[PDB]
Amino acid sequence: MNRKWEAKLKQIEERASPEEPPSIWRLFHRQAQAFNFVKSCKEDVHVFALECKVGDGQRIYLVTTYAEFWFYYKSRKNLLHCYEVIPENAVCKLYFDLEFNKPANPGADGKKMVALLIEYVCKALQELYGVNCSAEDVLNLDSSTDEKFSRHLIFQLHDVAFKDNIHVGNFLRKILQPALDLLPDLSFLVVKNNMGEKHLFVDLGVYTRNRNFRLYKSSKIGKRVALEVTEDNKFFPIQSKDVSDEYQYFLSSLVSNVRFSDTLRILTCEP
DNA sequence: ATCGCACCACA
DNA sequence: GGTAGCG
Ligand SMILES: Nc1ncnc2c1ncn2[C@H]1C[C@H](O)[C@@H](COP(=O)(O)OP(=O)(O)OP(=O)(O)O)O1
Ligand SMILES: [Ca+2]
Repeated sequence: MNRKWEAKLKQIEERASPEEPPSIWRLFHRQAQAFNFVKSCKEDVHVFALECKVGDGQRIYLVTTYAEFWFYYKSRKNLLHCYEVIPENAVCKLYFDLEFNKPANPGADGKKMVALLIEYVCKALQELYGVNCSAEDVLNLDSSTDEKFSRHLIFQLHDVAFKDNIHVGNFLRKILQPALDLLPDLSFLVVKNNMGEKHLFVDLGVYTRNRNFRLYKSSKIGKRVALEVTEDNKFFPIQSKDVSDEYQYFLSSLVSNVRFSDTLRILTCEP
């Protein structure tokens, strides 16, 4: 309700300022106008944010289908620097943004940090929710450079999803509370930043309303490194004669792309 | 013309 | 509260 109030008050602030093939492809200046269009649309359409030429993090918002988006995106000629918008209150996969500064952390073995993180999360999902999974259900995406160990993990739980990304965040700050206290041996998550201050390997700042999350094969606009399937990745989509593996990987990586299932379990976690 | 949320603060 | 620095 509070969220409903501030969101509409921002829109009040903004008010103060020969058949062709079926294709939906609309751009908007305000992310709220994009969602207005989505609700009005009646086709399974989703919101993307495109970083426009700048150093700025300014975005325009694109509205289309996953299938049509991929069609114009997959060559990586255009639509560089693209972001998934994780809609508030939509069911979503459990995901992670993991990063640490490599010079500031000469001892850290990032590969083992993800493997031990995944194991603890899988134990947490079993103990708290009865969900059984393993690293074979984790899509491992890498955007690392020589300065930064950067990885995105997207869990592919069978017939399971979280109520929305706020609840993913509540679930994570609950199970990571021992780690947040070093600020059952979760010390392997603590890392130094540039200024020597210890933080977590797990970035807790991405579980926010309408969080932008950088697409598979997109780079930040300043940069050249794009998210790509990590070498050690152990999640493999079932192969299909009807879709390319790369499209399979794309759809798995979309946090809001919850597999339509008739037996779906929805996980909640309250603060 | 993006968006939506730790560290200080006063009292 | 009260914001600006962050993601
Ligand atoms: N200025 C911004 N405006 C809107 N959304 C943002 C902004 N900065 C970051 N985000 C969103 C998109 C990012 O994918 C997500 C995680 O932040 P961040 O770690 O800085 O980027 P990243 O994980 O995609 O790349 P990196 O490899 O640099 O860590 O938060
Ligand atoms: Ca990151």
